[PDB]
Amino acid sequence: MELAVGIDLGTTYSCVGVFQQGRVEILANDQGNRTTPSYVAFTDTERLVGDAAKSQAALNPHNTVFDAKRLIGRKFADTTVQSDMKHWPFRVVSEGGKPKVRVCYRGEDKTFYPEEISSMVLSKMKETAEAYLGQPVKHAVITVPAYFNDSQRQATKDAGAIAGLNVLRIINEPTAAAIAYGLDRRGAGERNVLIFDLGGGTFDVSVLSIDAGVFEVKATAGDTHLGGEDFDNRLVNHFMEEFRRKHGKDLSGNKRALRRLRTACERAKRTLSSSTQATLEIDSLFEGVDFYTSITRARFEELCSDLFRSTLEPVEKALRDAKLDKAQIHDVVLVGGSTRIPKVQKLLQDFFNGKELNKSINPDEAVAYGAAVQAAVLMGD
Ligand SMILES: Nc1ncnc2c1ncn2[C@@H]1O[C@H](COP(=O)(O)OP(=O)(O)O)[C@@H](O)[C@H]1O
Ligand SMILES: [Mg+2]
Repeated sequence: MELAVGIDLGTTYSCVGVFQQGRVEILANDQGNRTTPSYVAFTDTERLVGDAAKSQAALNPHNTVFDAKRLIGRKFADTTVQSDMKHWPFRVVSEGGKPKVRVCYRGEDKTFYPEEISSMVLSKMKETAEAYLGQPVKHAVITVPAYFNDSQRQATKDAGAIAGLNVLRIINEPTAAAIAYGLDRRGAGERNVLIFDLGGGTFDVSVLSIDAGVFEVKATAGDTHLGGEDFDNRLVNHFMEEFRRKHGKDLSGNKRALRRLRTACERAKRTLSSSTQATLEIDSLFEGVDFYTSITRARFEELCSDLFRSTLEPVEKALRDAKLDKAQIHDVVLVGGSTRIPKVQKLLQDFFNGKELNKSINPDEAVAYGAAVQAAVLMGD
């Protein structure tokens, strides 16, 4: 009766599914969400993980950790680590050439390796599954980006082990998304698959060839610093200029106000994926002044148009590297929460001369969904 789970340990949002009784169930968390921010907050009395960690970042910025995936399996001296450090409000230090994050927890100075932070997220996902299933969960498939190296892969497996999971297999995110749609189980014949994965922090284009169930990654392109959080930042800039005009103050040096604004921006952005208009409502944003306004989809689309358009160059480069024409791609699959933006879908579809996109599985859940299938395969006979 033991079920294994599939876990997407994502840069910004993680997700857990289980293959049970015909179907794959993606599990809702402590606040009812099907994805969970990869955030851990250390307070005076609690260690919070996920949504409650993210929501109290405004008030406790130095002890609220995120982006651990960006440190995992790297050295402190790496140029990408030193660059990313300038943008984080939590301290990163060096221990034996390895990054650790430094925080205050229960009034005490503590340091943790990136795999320890990631194990806390994986422990939450494990317990989330246990609450739903009403039984122990001891086995998992965990996904990683196609470009992860061996030491990044081992360090992710260790995060799993530290969380009490026996890791059945570390599989690539784009391969998991293809498995989610059964693309490796369409009989004989090679197929070429393009995975367009636009997440919260990273953009990944992968060209896969599938034959007799064997996956080969033909090409990858993208940008590790393009994702939903950049669309949030465009909205943040728009609304701080609107706050200036409406209320006569610049809030660009008040970190707390900018963080509260960022939260309200991300919500508004999500609403614009299914409505043409969204309100933005924040009590006491700055010096006790409330900020209540709205924005159209069309205006959000203008604000990010260069960013959206830029996602097509990597698609083209990847196809070039794979030595394929776009008409030779059998399947295009939407992955990542940012591919729920209607304009992003229109841009990709027009690029593929009107080809229908695989998007029936919620793009932010597709990786966990394929991992769940794969975990079931590996538990089987
Ligand atoms: N309905 C939506 N419309 C637009 N963006 C969304 C929507 N839902 C989630 N997102 C965004 O998707 C990103 C999270 O992507 P996801 O794939 O879940 O995580 P990750 O990229 O860490 O794997 C965030 O920027 C989030 O705001
Ligand atoms: Mg992802």
